[PDB]
Amino acid sequence: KFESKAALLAAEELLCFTERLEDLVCFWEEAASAGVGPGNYSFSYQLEDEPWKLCRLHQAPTARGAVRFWCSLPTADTSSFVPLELRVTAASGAPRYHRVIHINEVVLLDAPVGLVARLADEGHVVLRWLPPPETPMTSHIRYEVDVSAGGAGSVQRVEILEGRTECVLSNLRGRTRYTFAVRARMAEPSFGGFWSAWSEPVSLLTP
Amino acid sequence: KFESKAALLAAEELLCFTERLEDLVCFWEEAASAGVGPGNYSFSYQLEDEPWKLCRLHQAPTARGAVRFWCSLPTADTSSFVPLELRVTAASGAPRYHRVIHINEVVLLDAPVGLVARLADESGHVVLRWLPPPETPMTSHIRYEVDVSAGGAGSVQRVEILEGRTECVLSNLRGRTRYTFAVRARMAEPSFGGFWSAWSEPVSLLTPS
Repeated sequence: KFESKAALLAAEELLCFTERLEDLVCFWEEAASAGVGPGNYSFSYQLEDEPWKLCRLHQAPTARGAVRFWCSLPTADTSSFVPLELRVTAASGAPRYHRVIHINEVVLLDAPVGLVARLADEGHVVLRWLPPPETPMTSHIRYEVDVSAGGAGSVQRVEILEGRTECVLSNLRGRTRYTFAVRARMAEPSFGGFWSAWSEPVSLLTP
Repeated sequence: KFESKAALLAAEELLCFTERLEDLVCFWEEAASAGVGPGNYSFSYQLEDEPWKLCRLHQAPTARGAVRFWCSLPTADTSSFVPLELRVTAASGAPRYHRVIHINEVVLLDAPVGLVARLADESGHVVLRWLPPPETPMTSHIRYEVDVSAGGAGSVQRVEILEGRTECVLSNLRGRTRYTFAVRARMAEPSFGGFWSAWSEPVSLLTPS
């Protein structure tokens, strides 16, 4: 599920992100070690003048061989944008991670969905998609469309601003294979974040 | 309704507000002056790399003699929290208002809806249920306030509901008395400045002996 987001967000440190501004997921990665599991680490955090609390850690494998420990904050401590102080120490108390987080600065939406490309110009292609499901202020979401084709293929990018979930592509090379994908993120109004992953592609052949 | 919220803010400068964090209305109020209409003012604004542009002013009567001029920015210039520089000038070119704001600094939500009140216990206990204002993003960040009033000195008590939860429990209500309930919403202040919505439509209930 979020195995892809963390993989992408892996851009070692303790990394956090919110999917729909009413949640927060933090995780870190390290070499797998015999006998070491989520019971060997304490993940604590605190809201403005509220006693530190611990988060139920989780461990999961990775496509790369290191392990990932994550914590999904209870929905009650992620319903406002108050700063979150996070502190990860070994079950023995040995310090490892310490930082602060503003849920509004680490956005990472799900990829767009319902991508479809109608070839409606005996040349021009029409692309239509949907915003990441269950995501507020869709008008703030900006998109990036990928246009690739395959001899030595090529790829090109198309900016979609102000929240439009559709576009038209022209100057596409005739009789060729084209694969399209869409990814989004907040325009950075007041939302810090990163690009979502590419949507599920959709290829078409031009006449 | 735009009048509803308008009053609330007037509670005299250039006042703007956003219902859903993707819109924006600004307005000011001044004394009625013969010969003075919306054509006597210029409402300019600039954002991003956008060249300055004007907004269609409108004029309408308030409930107190003074007149209200308002601009409703296009959806296109209201799809980001980036800074916006507003500026109201008289047609003569004489400055009236100047300010820089963020759409997220002036949230004035619609009022909650569906208030249903019903008794539970027998020693004077009623529970209040309602839902957040329609088409409103980030409901989890919405706080509430319940106004509980009885009509002979009368009474009024406020219940500050938690964060996002839309339930309520009122206890210790007087005997056979008519109680009226109303809820008002405010975006918690995660990072959204603002003001309280208007009282939702009231709900009344009669208390047993």
